[PDB]
Formats: sequence, structure tokens, C-alpha cells
Amino acid sequence: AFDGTWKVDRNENYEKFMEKMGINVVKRKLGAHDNLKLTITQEGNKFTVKESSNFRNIDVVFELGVDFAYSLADGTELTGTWTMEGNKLVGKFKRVDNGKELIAVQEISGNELIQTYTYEGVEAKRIFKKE
Ligand SMILES: CCCCCCCC/C=C\CCCCCCCC(=O)O
Repeated sequence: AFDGTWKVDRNENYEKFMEKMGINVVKRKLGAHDNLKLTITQEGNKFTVKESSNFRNIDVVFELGVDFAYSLADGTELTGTWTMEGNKLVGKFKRVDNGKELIAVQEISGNELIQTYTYEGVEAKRIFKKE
């Protein structure tokens, strides 16, 4: 599964996705080189993710199928759920400020972890390698 420590390797269309989200030019450069590392552990229906990046170090804890709130590094708040569909984690979120939907899918491709995000018609992906 997703268990383990994962470190971001490369991105696809990420700066354009950040621009749509409204992140300023300089911040997008920083975002794209965030050194993000995720440590994922599961305990039944619940996941604990240690998110560690140049921006912050926080714990993200959620139960599959239960809504929870999550804040983006820039302060943007989302609420939504993650559910396991097949072998992927599908996340359906909504920004609290403007009510717009933000979808995220997480899947394993060989030995890489791929996250894909969609927002307002733009897609982005972040690919992680296992440490
Ligand atoms: C200044 C830097 C701005 C960074 C903007 C980030 C863009 C949006 C990213 C992804 C939203 C993913 C929502 C997932 C909730 C936590 C679950 C998980 O990551 O496994």
C-alpha cells in the first residue's frame, strides 16, 4: 500500500495549478521546490500522514469516509473526505472561501506514488519516490 516514507521527485503542470489557486509568482517557485516528504502510516480505517516540507511540519490525520478540515501551506482552507476506491485514495474537497471543488487522487505506479489534483479545469501531478 501507501505505507512508508515518500519524497517528492518531480511535478507536472504544478505552477499553472498554483496560479489558478491564486498563489503569487514568487511563492509558486518556492512551492515547486518544497522538498515535500510524506510519512504515511495506517491504523485500520485511519491514516496518519506526517507532512514535512520547507514550509512546515504537521500531522494530517483522517478516517476514510469522514470529513475533516485541511489547510494548505498558504493558509487556504479545505474540507472534504478521502475514500478508498479500488486501490486508489480519492479525495473530494471544497475550498471553504469560494466553495469550489478540488479533487485529488493518490495511486501507486510501480514503486512511485502519484498524486493528481484537479481544480477549475486544470490538472497537476506530483510524483514521489520511496525513500
Ligand atoms: C505557497 C505554497 C502553496 C501551496 C499550494 C498547494 C496546492 C494544493 C495541493 C493539494 C491539496 C491536497 C488535499 C489533501 C489533504 C491531505 C491528504 C494527503 O495529502 O494525503
